[PDB]
Amino acid sequence: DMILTEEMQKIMNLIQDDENNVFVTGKAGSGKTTFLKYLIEKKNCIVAAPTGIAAINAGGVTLHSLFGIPFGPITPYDRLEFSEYKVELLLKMELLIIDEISMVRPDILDTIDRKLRWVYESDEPFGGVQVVMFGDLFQLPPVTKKQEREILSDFYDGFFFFNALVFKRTGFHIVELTKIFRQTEPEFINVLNNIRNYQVTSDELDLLSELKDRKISSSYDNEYIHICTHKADVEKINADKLGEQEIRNYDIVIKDKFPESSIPCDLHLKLRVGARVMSLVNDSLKGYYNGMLGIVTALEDNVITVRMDNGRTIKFERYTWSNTQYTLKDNEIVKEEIGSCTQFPLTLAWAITIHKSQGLTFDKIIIHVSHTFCPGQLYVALSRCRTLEGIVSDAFITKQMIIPEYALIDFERAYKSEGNYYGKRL
Repeated sequence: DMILTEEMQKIMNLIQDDENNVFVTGKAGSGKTTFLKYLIEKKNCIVAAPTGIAAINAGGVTLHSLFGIPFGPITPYDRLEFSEYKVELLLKMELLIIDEISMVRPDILDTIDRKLRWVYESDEPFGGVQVVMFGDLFQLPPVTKKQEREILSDFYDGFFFFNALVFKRTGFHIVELTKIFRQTEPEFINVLNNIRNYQVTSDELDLLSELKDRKISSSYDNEYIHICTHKADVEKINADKLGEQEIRNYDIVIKDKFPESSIPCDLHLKLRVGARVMSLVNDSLKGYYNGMLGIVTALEDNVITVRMDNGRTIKFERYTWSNTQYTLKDNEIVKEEIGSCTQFPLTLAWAITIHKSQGLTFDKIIIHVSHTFCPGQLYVALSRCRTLEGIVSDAFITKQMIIPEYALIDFERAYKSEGNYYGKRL
């Protein structure tokens, strides 16, 4: 029963009308995780997400398992091929909540609309199911694959969630959660907005021209976290610094149904005294959050002792994640656990990918710059830090790296100034 901000209350008010679809967007620290739970507990809801890990963290299921969607691009001209229990479950679903919506390739939402119209024997978008989407508009979608682009270009204007064709027959309200439950600094807020919008003056450019720090960016013993685009580089950094001397291994325990690809922790956690680690979950009692950094001080049978950068020492214990699915009983939808996995909620953290650090921020970051940066990617990397002064790069910033994702700037400018709604008005 959190006290809601005005924005949170606005979203609850909009959803009270069952005909309103809503997109909730917010940056790291905007309260989305807790408010999503609040909204779920405050209709028959099913929570779903585009990937196994995201479904596990949202307490829900994957879109592909929920709606029996084959993987790969599907066009509107592709004919679609459900159990008795599933049809009945979907018919009872009054509210579909999709977490990490920016990572949902638009054809997936159209397939879902088509599936729900079939199940409901309805011409209404999504069969009339109310849809609420949680995400971050400037969290970039998975890079478009060759087999996706040629197939989908004939039907889609772009490769962002809101390009789904269903939003020409229906639409959604948009509310941005703008309160950050973390110290922020106004100049940095304004610098990041100007870079995000590619509206820069010498103010932003002079700062970008001086980001390179050969010393800090080549150090791995300074409590900076190295932010990289590719998992291959992160794996190599963490493995290098881990080394092979006095390593201890902690194996995951997986019970019953839990696809390996949905596991949000390490299968084989390998550590040593002095290893840099990050906590993976929020624990108010123990005093750590998802993204907090520290240094291993002791490795025992069931306890990993870590001195966090703030100077607190935490005795980490094994954590258990739950894999759930939805069923009925009697005409109500209930969640039931179908598996779990048990592991210390820690992973090596000399480096981390832009992707695995979605929704996190750090006091000090080293951005590994590359000439393959996609549009808007530099903005995302910068947004991983909490202040201007905590950021260094390993190489000079170029003009092409500031190029933004104009489709996203465009989407935001439109809804901010044309009524906080996208798509077809009811």
